[PDB]
Amino acid sequence: IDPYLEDSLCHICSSQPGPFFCRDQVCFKYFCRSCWHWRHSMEGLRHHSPLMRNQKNRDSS
Ligand SMILES: [Zn+2]
Ligand SMILES: [Zn+2]
Repeated sequence: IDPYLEDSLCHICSSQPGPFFCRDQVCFKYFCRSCWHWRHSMEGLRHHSPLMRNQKNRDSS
């Protein structure tokens, strides 16, 4: 079954669509700029990189 916005929202702030995701086993959840900085506030996880969830169209006509 496909996911929903009621389960793929931010899991810490639930105030944004969770536009990013963290691939490490200590995050493994969706985040926004706010809750991303809450799981990466310390220097120990600064090696993580956010995955995208949306992109621009290949046309602008
Ligand atoms: Zn992370
Ligand atoms: Zn968030």
